[PDB]
Amino acid sequence: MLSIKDLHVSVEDKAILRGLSLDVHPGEVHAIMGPNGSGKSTLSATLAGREDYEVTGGTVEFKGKDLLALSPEDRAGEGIFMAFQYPVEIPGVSNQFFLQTALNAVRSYRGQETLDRFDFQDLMEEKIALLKMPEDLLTRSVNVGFSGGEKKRNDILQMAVLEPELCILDESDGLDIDALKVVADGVNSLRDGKRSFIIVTHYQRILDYIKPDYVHVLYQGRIVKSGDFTLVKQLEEQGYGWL
Amino acid sequence: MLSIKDLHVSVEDKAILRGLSLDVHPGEVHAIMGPNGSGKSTLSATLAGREDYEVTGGTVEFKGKDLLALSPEDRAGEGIFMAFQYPVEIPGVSNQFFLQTALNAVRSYRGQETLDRFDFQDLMEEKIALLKMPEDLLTRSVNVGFSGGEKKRNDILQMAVLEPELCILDESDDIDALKVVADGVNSLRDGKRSFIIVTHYQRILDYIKPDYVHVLYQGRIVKSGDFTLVKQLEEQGYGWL
Amino acid sequence: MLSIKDLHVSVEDKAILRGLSLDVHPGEVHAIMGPNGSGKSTLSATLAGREDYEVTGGTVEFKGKDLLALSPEDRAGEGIFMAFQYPVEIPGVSNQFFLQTALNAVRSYRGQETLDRFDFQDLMEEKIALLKMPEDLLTRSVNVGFSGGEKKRNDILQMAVLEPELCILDESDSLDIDALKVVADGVNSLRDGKRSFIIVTHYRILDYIKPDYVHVLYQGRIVKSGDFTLVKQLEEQGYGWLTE
Amino acid sequence: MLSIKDLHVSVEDKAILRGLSLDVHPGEVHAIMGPNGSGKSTLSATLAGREDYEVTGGTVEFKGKDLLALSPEDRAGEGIFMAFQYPVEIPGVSNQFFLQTALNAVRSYRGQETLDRFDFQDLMEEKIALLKMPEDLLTRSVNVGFSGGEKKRNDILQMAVLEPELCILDESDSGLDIDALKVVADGVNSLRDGKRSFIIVTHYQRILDYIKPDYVHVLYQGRIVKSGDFTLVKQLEEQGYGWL
Repeated sequence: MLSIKDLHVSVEDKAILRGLSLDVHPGEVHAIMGPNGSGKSTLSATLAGREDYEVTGGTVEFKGKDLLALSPEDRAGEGIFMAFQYPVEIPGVSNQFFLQTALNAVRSYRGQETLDRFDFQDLMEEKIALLKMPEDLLTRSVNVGFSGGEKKRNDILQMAVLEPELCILDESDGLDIDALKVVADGVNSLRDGKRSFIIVTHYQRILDYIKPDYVHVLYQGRIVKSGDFTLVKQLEEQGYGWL
Repeated sequence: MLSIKDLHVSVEDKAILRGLSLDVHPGEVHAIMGPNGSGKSTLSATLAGREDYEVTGGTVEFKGKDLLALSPEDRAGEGIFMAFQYPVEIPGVSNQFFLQTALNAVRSYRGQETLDRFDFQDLMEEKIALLKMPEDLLTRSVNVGFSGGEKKRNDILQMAVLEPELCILDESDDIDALKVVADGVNSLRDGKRSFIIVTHYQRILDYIKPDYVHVLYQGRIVKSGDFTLVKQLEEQGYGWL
Repeated sequence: MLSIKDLHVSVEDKAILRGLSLDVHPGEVHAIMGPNGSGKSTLSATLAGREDYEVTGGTVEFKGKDLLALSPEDRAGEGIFMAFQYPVEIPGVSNQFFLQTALNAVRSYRGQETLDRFDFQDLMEEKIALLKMPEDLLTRSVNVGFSGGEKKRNDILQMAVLEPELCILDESDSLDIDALKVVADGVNSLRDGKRSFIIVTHYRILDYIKPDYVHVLYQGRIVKSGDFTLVKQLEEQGYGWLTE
Repeated sequence: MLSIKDLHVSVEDKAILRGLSLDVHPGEVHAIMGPNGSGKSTLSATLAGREDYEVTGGTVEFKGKDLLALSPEDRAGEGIFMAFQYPVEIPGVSNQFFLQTALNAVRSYRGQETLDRFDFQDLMEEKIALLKMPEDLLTRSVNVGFSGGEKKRNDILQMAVLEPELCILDESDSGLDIDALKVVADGVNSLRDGKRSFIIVTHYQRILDYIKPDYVHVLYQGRIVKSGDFTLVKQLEEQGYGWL
């Protein structure tokens, strides 16, 4: 699915990623962790041309295509997904209306028939039901004490509704145990055999919440070590738990 | 069409607006100024809709109706509008699609007939022609040195298309930008539409020349008058205000 | 739910609806009004599918399907309903029999289990009880002075029993408080927040109903629209003459 | 079969029939003629009991019983028939469906065996054949040019199907097509066995020339003034009374 080789990226003329290599195939959950600023977020921000850093070298292929070629919106069409923010107070454009426009934008790109207001309503009912999500998630409002996990419920819902091939997840930002708990839960609820996930995180704890297929340790823009979901233990036993 | 009587607004239980009053009649341009933190921005957020603005007292009347009961989008429908930023980029869907949805949301509210993508496109192509802007303002991209002027360009366009009775423009954050804002407010000026511009400093008033100017200090309009007001204070040694 | 775009309708080879457009979503109650010329009535006869109106242009979609390509009975099946008059009287058979038939036709269409004489008998009791109506509505006969509200009661029991998603009522009836209030109660009694209504009325029935939207029919085309306050707005902006 | 003695009937309080007497026995066809607005039409509606009026005085016996004591429905079960309209668009209620159910309710009332959907279909085809009527008569639709006659074909078909003893046909409608008039003349001839009777009210026309009535009564001022046989019309049109 995804194959990154010798990736070199720069942000504000400064080297962040210095030759990263990483292969992701269908049905796998990869956990990437390590000391922040060492390349955990800019990596994820590169698989989606959202921000505009600069790839100095290396290659990134996605299903046999130069992913670095497409634009952020076109990578969405190809299957690469990353949670986004709903527009603010735009008359006529509710959260559900926009989610629906996003889903159809990708179906048409894919050459599929767009969903109407009703069959999309049916769809939203399913995922909200499958992910045991608050039925009024797209119009609800909550107290600051719930905001954490709330943004995340909205992120997973986008992931359920958008039928992504590979979803990038940046969980490095507050100690929210409830929020991390919704991330881990959504992913598990969304792990068939064809979808892949790249979860980036500094606070390595959600690992013991989803049981990744692979775990990679990132230091100064380079995967330094990687194994299964036991890697954490193998390290603390080999005398390298500090990593 | 707009009358604000003794408005008290708080943000996170902190008092910002302390009894502000202001009337706005058709065909007028009011400029609201004052020392940053005087709440002149919250005055605009309050008229517009919310994020955390608690109206603790007072009234706000628009076209006779009670504005505060209304949601932001519905205020748009009622005729009071503040430019919005476009949603994240999505493949094969241009911002024209949302401008179109917004226009139809307001049209439905105002009891008028919606427009299909062909009818809308014509109406939009008409405005863009009047405001003489880049025919492709909704899909193109400009260097960072052009960001700002470009945002104002889009906003002004939204005003033209949604045709609100009262426009709220908050310029508290670029000579090029001041220019399109100024020029735009002068092209949408029809004698029946009104404007409330919140500016942090006296310059774009040199491009618009308001009917009224209002100094807001400590959460209250403390001094009003015509465009000469700015000079007045400047002379009496109150240039900071 | 219901979307009508540029609808053109002819009757006696005479043009009546002329590019009428209107959307109705779940939970809404809409009112349609104007002179006896704008064919408020032919709009409702067209939605229900009365075999006598020619669609010449436009489109009608319900829950996403082309409603115009459906038979009257199948429309009720899709959830589109308008009260019907009971058949002529036949010995030994009660109107209850036909209502039971109408429900079973709609349930079959929904691929659901039809009810038997008894199960239906049960449900009808429940609806009569909850609507607080005469237990023998389907069989009793009444004095002419009552007939007016008697038909509205039957219309309402029909809606309750058939539970449509979009209710169409034609109140352009040839003015009598008794009946109107009965209608007003039924509507308010059938509002669940998900089923919608379209009320075509000649004249206060709006006052007791408080529709979420109002529309004026000017010779086959909808002019003004907006929430219930519209009727007062027009009355205050001088255009009182429109509605009535 | 039918004995009407000194019948007085008022509509909306304006005396129409004023002591009308008539006897009709098995296998006779009786044409009622006379100036419009007169008792002829109110005579047909009083027998069928449909929206019946106010019988001030007199008696009506059918097969030995007081017909005026029976509801419109029981009288249909007793054997008296007058064409009716099929219920309009009630889900799961087609014309054939309704007919079958009207027939069965009449069979039950009579204590006879009812008919299931297979046996009914056969009676149906059977009758449609007999009358040489279109086979999709109960479902087809037609242009206005054929509107008039299409209605009588439906009335003639109900008549053949319901097995009536006494058929009442009201043909006092003006502007009727010659096409329509023929389907009724033909229908009556086809169903003219030697055991059922017919009362045809048709002064508005000339279908008598087609069916040869056994009796011809001329109704005037609410009373049967003169009556004879199929030649009575030339007898009156020989002695300048044609205007009757």
